[PDB]
Amino acid sequence: GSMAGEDVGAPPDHLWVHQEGIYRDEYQRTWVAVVEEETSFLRARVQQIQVPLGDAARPSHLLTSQLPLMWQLYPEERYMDNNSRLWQIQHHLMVRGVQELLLKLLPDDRSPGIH
Repeated sequence: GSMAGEDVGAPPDHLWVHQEGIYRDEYQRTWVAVVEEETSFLRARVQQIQVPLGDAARPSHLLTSQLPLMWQLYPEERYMDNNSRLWQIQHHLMVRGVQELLLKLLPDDRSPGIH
């Protein structure tokens, strides 16, 4: 509902990682995921921007696996992931056709180095 004025019909009901830090929509458009952290969270900022498809086998996304192989839209405006953790929406919106989506992984065992 954060898509005020510049509505988007509906958010990407899945995001499928396909390229290096890059998800794809159901609408077949590419979504660059970056990350920041908060005082008990990690927050992926996913941003829809056109890059050439070409499946990059996901060494990054295995090795990291903070951000998932797949996200799946969920009630209360959240996203489940394929790893069975859950990312709360902090916004879904769009600006001049660039969709952006803040996804906030609910409190995890954030061990040092890796989690």
